[PDB]
Amino acid sequence: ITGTSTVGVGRGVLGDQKNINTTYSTYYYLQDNTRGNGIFTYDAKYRTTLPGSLWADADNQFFASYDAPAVDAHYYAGVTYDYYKNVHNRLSYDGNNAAIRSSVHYSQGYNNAFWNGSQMVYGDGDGQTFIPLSGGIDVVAHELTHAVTDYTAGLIYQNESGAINEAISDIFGTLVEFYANKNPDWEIGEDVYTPGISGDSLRSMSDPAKYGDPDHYSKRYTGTQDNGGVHINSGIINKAAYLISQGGTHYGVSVVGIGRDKLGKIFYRALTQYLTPTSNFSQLRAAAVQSATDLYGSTSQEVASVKQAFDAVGVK
Ligand SMILES: [Ca+2]
Ligand SMILES: [Ca+2]
Ligand SMILES: [Ca+2]
Ligand SMILES: [Ca+2]
Repeated sequence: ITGTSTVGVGRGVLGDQKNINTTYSTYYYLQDNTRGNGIFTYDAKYRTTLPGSLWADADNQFFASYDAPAVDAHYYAGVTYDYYKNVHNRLSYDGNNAAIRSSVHYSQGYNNAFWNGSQMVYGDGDGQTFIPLSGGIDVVAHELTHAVTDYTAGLIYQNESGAINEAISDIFGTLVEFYANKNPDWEIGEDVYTPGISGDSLRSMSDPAKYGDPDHYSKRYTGTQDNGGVHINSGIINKAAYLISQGGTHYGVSVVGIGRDKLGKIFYRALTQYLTPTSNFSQLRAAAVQSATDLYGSTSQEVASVKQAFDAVGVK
């Protein structure tokens, strides 16, 4: 909407106070004009019609329980925008400052969040498996990264290309979590998953097998569930990315770690310059090797570490 840029204040899903960019015109709206062509957050009102209504508030104060998922979806979209712009010189998900739209309160007790090809959508969770999913910065950044993938590599959401798609979202979700630097880790969803169980998460990149996901190509799922295992076989790529960044010895294969920033550069270049809609794991390995070669040189430690990591997870 047309109005003047304002700064509201509120509380997120985890009870933390933060400032949020709003727009004033009769009401204060969750419309941040400071980033690109805007970040807009909508109320789906427990229904599944999207996007719902642009979030309107009478006083620019967002401390009600009902406001919390909207506060975090809006704020963490801004953090994700900043990561892509500041770290990768990418202006929004399309590279041309497309408006970023998110809807919260989607459906009733909905235990998921997703990018739908046009916008981000967050369930509130059922209070047992999840609390409102926008409370996790890694979740928000994971889902917005699907939009980046849509506009670049276009990895088909099935089988190995789909597992790469998922892993790319887990990788950048985690790198955004480190960028914001609040309790960062290599786990996925830990801030909003199972409020009654401490210390767990939905997936682990450092040890995917902790939650039953494969950490080696020889353990890949080949069935048809989960679009051919896109959230299962992502563990193989998540483990390779973790090893590239942090190093370690995995199934007897040693990997020299090169750090998160270089991991992000290598995988962002692979995603935007080399991967295609049908890329498989072997082609991802070649894309990452070429990306590291472009950035650091063929004789670099970075190239050698990429090769070691894919070796360690059984991807040739
Ligand atoms: Ca208010
Ligand atoms: Ca964390
Ligand atoms: Ca995390
Ligand atoms: Ca938990």
